Amino acid sequence: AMTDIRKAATLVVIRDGANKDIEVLVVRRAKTMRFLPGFVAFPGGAADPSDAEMAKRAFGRPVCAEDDDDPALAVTALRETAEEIGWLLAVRDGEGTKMDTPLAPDEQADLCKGGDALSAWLSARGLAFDLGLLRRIGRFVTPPTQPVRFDTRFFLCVGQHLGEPRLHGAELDAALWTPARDMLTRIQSGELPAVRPTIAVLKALVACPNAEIAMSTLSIGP
Ligand SMILES: [Ca+2]
Repeated sequence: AMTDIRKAATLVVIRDGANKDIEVLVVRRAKTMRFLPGFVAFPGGAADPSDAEMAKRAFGRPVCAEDDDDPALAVTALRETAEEIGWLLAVRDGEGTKMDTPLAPDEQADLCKGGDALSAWLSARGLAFDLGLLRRIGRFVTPPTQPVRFDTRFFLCVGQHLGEPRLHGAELDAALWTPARDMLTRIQSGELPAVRPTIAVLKALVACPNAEIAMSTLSIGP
Protein backbone atom coordinates (compact mmCIF):
# COMPACT_ATOMS: atom_id res chain seq x y z
CA ALA A 1 0.00 0.00 0.00
CA MET A 2 2.91 2.51 0.87
CA THR A 3 5.37 1.22 -1.74
CA ASP A 4 9.15 2.00 -1.27
CA ILE A 5 10.54 4.02 -4.24
CA ARG A 6 13.97 2.43 -4.43
CA LYS A 7 16.92 4.59 -5.61
CA ALA A 8 18.81 2.73 -8.42
CA ALA A 9 21.09 3.35 -11.38
CA THR A 10 21.79 1.81 -14.70
CA LEU A 11 24.79 1.96 -17.04
CA VAL A 12 24.37 2.07 -20.81
CA VAL A 13 27.75 0.97 -22.20
CA ILE A 14 28.11 1.61 -25.93
CA ARG A 15 30.54 1.34 -28.80
CA ASP A 16 30.60 2.13 -32.54
CA GLY A 17 29.65 -1.19 -34.17
CA ALA A 18 29.17 -2.97 -37.48
CA ASN A 19 27.36 -1.10 -40.30
CA LYS A 20 28.04 2.25 -38.52
CA ASP A 21 25.36 1.37 -35.91
CA ILE A 22 25.84 1.82 -32.15
CA GLU A 23 26.14 -1.44 -30.18
CA VAL A 24 25.32 -1.70 -26.45
CA LEU A 25 25.83 -4.19 -23.60
CA VAL A 26 22.61 -5.79 -22.53
CA VAL A 27 21.82 -8.59 -20.11
CA ARG A 28 18.83 -10.92 -19.67
CA ARG A 29 17.40 -11.94 -16.25
CA ALA A 30 17.23 -15.73 -15.86
CA LYS A 31 13.76 -17.46 -16.01
CA THR A 32 14.60 -18.57 -12.40
CA MET A 33 14.55 -14.98 -11.01
CA ARG A 34 11.43 -14.03 -8.98
CA PHE A 35 11.37 -10.46 -10.26
CA LEU A 36 11.01 -9.72 -13.99
CA PRO A 37 12.32 -13.14 -15.24
CA GLY A 38 13.34 -13.06 -18.90
CA PHE A 39 13.44 -9.26 -19.10
CA VAL A 40 16.28 -7.67 -21.11
CA ALA A 41 17.97 -4.62 -19.57
CA PHE A 42 21.22 -2.84 -19.06
CA PRO A 43 23.44 -3.57 -16.02
CA GLY A 44 22.25 -1.76 -12.91
CA GLY A 45 20.64 -2.00 -9.53
CA ALA A 46 19.84 -0.48 -6.19
CA ALA A 47 22.05 2.11 -4.56
CA ASP A 48 24.34 0.83 -1.71
CA PRO A 49 25.83 3.03 1.14
CA SER A 50 29.44 2.49 -0.09
CA ASP A 51 28.44 4.13 -3.45
CA ALA A 52 28.36 7.70 -2.01
CA GLU A 53 31.60 6.90 -0.06
CA MET A 54 33.39 5.92 -3.31
CA ALA A 55 31.90 8.96 -5.06
CA LYS A 56 33.69 11.29 -2.53
CA ARG A 57 37.07 9.68 -3.64
CA ALA A 58 36.18 9.88 -7.37
CA PHE A 59 37.79 12.09 -10.04
CA GLY A 60 35.62 14.52 -11.87
CA ARG A 61 31.81 14.60 -12.14
CA PRO A 62 29.31 13.10 -14.60
CA VAL A 63 28.64 15.04 -17.84
CA CYS A 64 25.13 16.63 -17.48
CA ALA A 65 25.02 15.95 -13.68
CA GLU A 66 22.17 18.13 -12.29
CA ASP A 67 21.75 16.76 -8.73
CA ASP A 68 23.92 16.22 -5.65
CA ASP A 69 23.31 12.48 -5.77
CA ASP A 70 24.45 12.06 -9.44
CA PRO A 71 28.09 11.17 -8.46
CA ALA A 72 26.93 8.49 -5.98
CA LEU A 73 24.39 7.06 -8.50
CA ALA A 74 27.13 7.03 -11.26
CA VAL A 75 29.10 4.86 -8.85
CA THR A 76 26.03 2.62 -8.24
CA ALA A 77 25.85 2.10 -12.01
CA LEU A 78 29.60 1.35 -12.37
CA ARG A 79 29.58 -1.03 -9.40
CA GLU A 80 26.48 -2.99 -10.62
CA THR A 81 28.10 -3.25 -14.07
CA ALA A 82 31.32 -4.75 -12.58
CA GLU A 83 29.23 -7.27 -10.65
CA GLU A 84 27.15 -8.28 -13.68
CA ILE A 85 29.64 -8.38 -16.55
CA GLY A 86 33.08 -8.48 -14.89
CA TRP A 87 34.51 -5.20 -16.21
CA LEU A 88 35.29 -2.10 -14.11
CA LEU A 89 34.72 0.88 -16.30
CA ALA A 90 36.20 4.38 -15.91
CA VAL A 91 38.80 3.44 -13.29
CA ARG A 92 42.12 5.33 -12.98
CA ASP A 93 44.86 6.16 -10.46
CA GLY A 94 46.14 9.58 -9.27
CA GLU A 95 48.54 9.83 -12.23
CA GLY A 96 45.62 9.39 -14.70
CA THR A 97 46.60 5.89 -15.81
CA LYS A 98 43.38 4.05 -16.95
CA MET A 99 42.59 0.48 -15.94
CA ASP A 100 41.86 -1.46 -19.20
CA THR A 101 41.79 -5.05 -18.00
CA PRO A 102 38.78 -7.14 -16.98
CA LEU A 103 38.35 -8.46 -13.47
CA ALA A 104 39.53 -12.02 -13.00
CA PRO A 105 36.63 -14.50 -12.27
CA ASP A 106 37.67 -14.56 -8.53
CA GLU A 107 37.63 -10.74 -8.18
CA GLN A 108 34.20 -10.62 -9.90
CA ALA A 109 33.03 -13.38 -7.52
CA ASP A 110 34.33 -11.31 -4.52
CA LEU A 111 32.53 -8.16 -5.80
CA CYS A 112 29.25 -10.15 -5.99
CA LYS A 113 29.46 -10.88 -2.22
CA GLY A 114 28.29 -7.23 -1.99
CA GLY A 115 28.93 -5.07 1.05
CA ASP A 116 32.04 -2.87 0.74
CA ALA A 117 33.93 -5.40 -1.52
CA LEU A 118 34.39 -2.93 -4.43
CA SER A 119 35.27 0.02 -2.16
CA ALA A 120 37.87 -2.24 -0.43
CA TRP A 121 39.32 -3.52 -3.73
CA LEU A 122 39.73 0.07 -5.02
CA SER A 123 41.10 1.50 -1.68
CA ALA A 124 43.80 -1.21 -1.39
CA ARG A 125 45.01 0.06 -4.82
CA GLY A 126 44.55 3.84 -4.51
CA LEU A 127 42.13 3.75 -7.48
CA ALA A 128 38.81 5.52 -8.11
CA PHE A 129 36.26 6.16 -10.81
CA ASP A 130 36.65 8.97 -13.36
CA LEU A 131 33.00 10.14 -13.34
CA GLY A 132 33.84 12.53 -16.22
CA LEU A 133 33.60 9.41 -18.50
CA LEU A 134 29.83 9.08 -17.74
CA ARG A 135 26.99 11.15 -19.05
CA ARG A 136 23.69 11.43 -17.14
CA ILE A 137 21.04 10.61 -19.78
CA GLY A 138 17.86 10.22 -17.79
CA ARG A 139 15.91 9.63 -14.62
CA PHE A 140 12.81 7.44 -14.46
CA VAL A 141 10.48 6.67 -11.63
CA THR A 142 8.33 3.55 -11.96
CA PRO A 143 4.62 4.64 -12.23
CA PRO A 144 2.65 4.43 -8.91
CA THR A 145 0.36 1.76 -10.53
CA GLN A 146 3.29 -0.76 -10.14
CA PRO A 147 3.78 -2.89 -6.99
CA VAL A 148 7.62 -2.60 -7.07
CA ARG A 149 9.01 0.88 -7.80
CA PHE A 150 12.44 2.37 -8.50
CA ASP A 151 13.74 5.86 -9.05
CA THR A 152 16.46 5.03 -11.56
CA ARG A 153 19.31 7.26 -12.77
CA PHE A 154 20.62 6.33 -16.25
CA PHE A 155 24.26 6.99 -17.29
CA LEU A 156 25.98 6.47 -20.59
CA CYS A 157 29.69 5.60 -21.24
CA VAL A 158 31.74 4.30 -24.10
CA GLY A 159 33.30 0.83 -23.99
CA GLN A 160 35.12 0.64 -27.37
CA HIS A 161 38.06 -1.04 -25.51
CA LEU A 162 36.08 -3.77 -23.67
CA GLY A 163 36.13 -7.40 -24.62
CA GLU A 164 33.20 -9.72 -23.95
CA PRO A 165 30.91 -9.49 -20.85
CA ARG A 166 31.41 -12.35 -18.39
CA LEU A 167 28.68 -13.59 -16.09
CA HIS A 168 29.00 -14.64 -12.43
CA GLY A 169 26.32 -16.76 -10.84
CA ALA A 170 22.78 -17.56 -12.04
CA GLU A 171 20.90 -14.21 -11.92
CA LEU A 172 21.50 -13.40 -15.61
CA ASP A 173 21.37 -16.06 -18.29
CA ALA A 174 22.88 -13.97 -21.09
CA ALA A 175 24.99 -10.89 -21.72
CA LEU A 176 26.17 -9.57 -25.04
CA TRP A 177 27.11 -6.66 -27.27
CA THR A 178 24.11 -6.06 -29.49
CA PRO A 179 23.31 -3.46 -32.18
CA ALA A 180 20.61 -1.24 -30.49
CA ARG A 181 18.35 -1.56 -33.65
CA ASP A 182 18.37 -5.45 -33.42
CA MET A 183 17.35 -5.42 -29.73
CA LEU A 184 14.71 -2.73 -30.23
CA THR A 185 13.00 -4.73 -33.04
CA ARG A 186 13.02 -7.84 -30.81
CA ILE A 187 11.26 -5.93 -28.00
CA GLN A 188 8.77 -4.09 -30.29
CA SER A 189 7.87 -7.47 -31.87
CA GLY A 190 7.11 -9.01 -28.45
CA GLU A 191 9.94 -11.62 -28.58
CA LEU A 192 11.61 -10.21 -25.39
CA PRO A 193 10.15 -8.12 -22.51
CA ALA A 194 11.72 -4.80 -21.40
CA VAL A 195 10.73 -1.85 -19.13
CA ARG A 196 9.75 1.46 -20.84
CA PRO A 197 13.08 3.28 -20.01
CA THR A 198 15.03 0.43 -21.70
CA ILE A 199 13.06 0.86 -24.94
CA ALA A 200 13.43 4.68 -24.80
CA VAL A 201 17.27 4.32 -24.46
CA LEU A 202 17.42 1.91 -27.43
CA LYS A 203 15.36 4.27 -29.62
CA ALA A 204 17.70 7.19 -28.59
CA LEU A 205 20.76 5.10 -29.55
CA VAL A 206 19.18 4.11 -32.94
CA ALA A 207 18.56 7.84 -33.79
CA CYS A 208 22.18 8.63 -32.91
CA PRO A 209 24.90 8.45 -35.65
CA ASN A 210 27.84 7.39 -33.43
CA ALA A 211 29.14 7.01 -29.86
CA GLU A 212 30.88 10.50 -29.84
CA ILE A 213 27.57 12.22 -30.81
CA ALA A 214 25.77 10.14 -28.14
CA MET A 215 28.28 11.21 -25.41
CA SER A 216 27.56 14.85 -26.48
CA THR A 217 23.75 14.85 -26.88
CA LEU A 218 21.99 11.77 -25.58
CA SER A 219 19.03 12.45 -23.38
CA ILE A 220 15.92 10.45 -22.62
CA GLY A 221 12.92 12.76 -21.97
CA PRO A 222 9.82 11.08 -20.38
CA1 LIG B 1 22.40 -5.66 -10.74
